[PDB]
Amino acid sequence: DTTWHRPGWTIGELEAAKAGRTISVVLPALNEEATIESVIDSISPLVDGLVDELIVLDSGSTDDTEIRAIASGARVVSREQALPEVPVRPGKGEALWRSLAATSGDIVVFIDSDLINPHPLFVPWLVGPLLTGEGIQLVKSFYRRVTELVARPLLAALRPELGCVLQPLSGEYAASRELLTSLPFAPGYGVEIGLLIDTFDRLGLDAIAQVNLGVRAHRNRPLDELGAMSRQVIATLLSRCGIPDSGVGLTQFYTRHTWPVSLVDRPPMKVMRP
Amino acid sequence: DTTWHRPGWTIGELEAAKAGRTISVVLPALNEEATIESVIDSISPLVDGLVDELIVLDSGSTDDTEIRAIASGARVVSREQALPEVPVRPGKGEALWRSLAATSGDIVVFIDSDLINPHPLFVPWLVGPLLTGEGIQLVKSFYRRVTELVARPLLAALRPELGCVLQPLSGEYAASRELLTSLPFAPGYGVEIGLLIDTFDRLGLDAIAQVNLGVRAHRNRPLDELGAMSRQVIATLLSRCGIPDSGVGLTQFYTRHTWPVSLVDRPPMKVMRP
Repeated sequence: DTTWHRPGWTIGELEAAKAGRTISVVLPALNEEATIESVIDSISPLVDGLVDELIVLDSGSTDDTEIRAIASGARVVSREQALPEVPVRPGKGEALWRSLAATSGDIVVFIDSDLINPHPLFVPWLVGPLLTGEGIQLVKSFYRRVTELVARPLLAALRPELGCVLQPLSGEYAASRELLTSLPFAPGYGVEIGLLIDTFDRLGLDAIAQVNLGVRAHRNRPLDELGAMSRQVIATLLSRCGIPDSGVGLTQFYTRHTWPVSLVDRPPMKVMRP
Repeated sequence: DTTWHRPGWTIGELEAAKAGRTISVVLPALNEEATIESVIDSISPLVDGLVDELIVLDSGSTDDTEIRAIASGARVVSREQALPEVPVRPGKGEALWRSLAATSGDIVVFIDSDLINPHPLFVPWLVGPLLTGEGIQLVKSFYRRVTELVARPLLAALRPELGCVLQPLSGEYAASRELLTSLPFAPGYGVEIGLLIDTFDRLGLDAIAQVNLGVRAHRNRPLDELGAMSRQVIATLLSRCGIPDSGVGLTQFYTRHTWPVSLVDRPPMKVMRP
């Protein structure tokens, strides 16, 4: 009813059904030189078609991410160019929030740049429910772990209504500009879970679609980073639920290292555009 | 000051230093036929010495756990025999709480039965601070993940004072009967984290020791179980922190399976013994 186990639209019908709405695609990138080209290449063909705009939001890459993205014919925007008047904070959430000022589609699609050979229908499938359905403002992807041990158990506990979301933390989703510019953006790795809970709290379970994007292998990143990522997911989720979070970073051990955690959301982007 | 990176006591000094206090060792077991013998064997020699009592608390094993434990010369107590008058609930916490009625040491040591070839000094090292120190009521072990992604990040957020505990969920620890019979016991996999937080909240960081038990490989159990375990750890921790937990179990997917979670602690064992 709100879940597509088998997305089936075609680029043509979807493109027809947009009916005046524009579509922007954002690829957040921080040092993704190895995967960025294939990701861009998989969406390139749609530009000027179903997709009106495609940017790579570079979040301070020091590898060859920008040059490879450019050579793949993508417009690359830095955090600075996106919003020159506000100094740059670290973290993914910052990059995603900033991209809202650097794009202008009525619909905004986010795809992670670390995807190993993404399927060329990711965008069409995500944009599906937004275009054909009605009252849908957010569509999350799922695929066939911070997600399984942290995000989902915590939702069960504090927002049981969302227990039905299979990939709360997924980097692939689409939404309307109206919604996105209305919501605050959580810092760092909190951005996804925060948009999820804010959208639910504000519009109900019915404005949220879920579409199947097939198989995908899990990026086996280091335990230290996962801990830090988990910590921010917790900070963001506790806050959305009205729980005071200590603000104390996760400490690893010898020796002793304390990873950063933030309690500061960016305000709704509407605010920034008087 | 409260942390022993290098436990150094000897069976002899420790045995002298008990000075009238008795020591019970509990091995919780649910289907651990493959490891139970080596675990028992590693502690056996101490019985009648430093250790006065050793039981295996069998939690409904359907494998050869009981017979192997018996053949290793251990007294095996079922959940029923431990407290015949109260029907049995599932879960580890239930087994640990029950063991308090089936033992009588002034000090109680818990060791997990799934340990692959434990070191014979585990008990002496855990009991160390209890015997020689003063004002120490609880000693946790650490070794050189639900722990790293769930328990520790959450403590950072809600009980930052405990961020210094390296293995909040460790199955190897010792404590006084006074403390244990005074504390409620969280259900299932919540028991460790709950004893930790209750002890801290009630006695302060100073009654809690931490001793290094060396290396240990991590039991690579299934993702589904870890999710469920994580959920209960969350339920128990939220409650200790005054947060209402929904009581809704973690659901896995097709198809849809909802794992059990409990919000019901066992009361302090003192209560049961009028």
